[PDB]
Amino acid sequence: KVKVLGDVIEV
Amino acid sequence: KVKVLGDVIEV
Amino acid sequence: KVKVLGDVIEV
Amino acid sequence: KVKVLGDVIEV
Amino acid sequence: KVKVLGDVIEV
Amino acid sequence: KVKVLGDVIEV
Repeated sequence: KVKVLGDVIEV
Repeated sequence: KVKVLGDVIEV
Repeated sequence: KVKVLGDVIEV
Repeated sequence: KVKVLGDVIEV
Repeated sequence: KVKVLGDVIEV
Repeated sequence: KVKVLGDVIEV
């Protein structure tokens, strides 16, 4: 299954 | 730790 | 259209 | 409620 | 490369 | 600014 994994970042 | 988990959807 | 929908989680 | 909304991009 | 870019929103 | 950066993965 395709999923999204990521991070909360400051830009 | 804070992370992001989600899905790819069609809208 | 393809979009991403997800959640902020604690791991 | 906090949620994540985003896009699939090419980089 | 495919990546995800998005926002933290209130719903 | 807070943003989300992530990856499309297979699980």
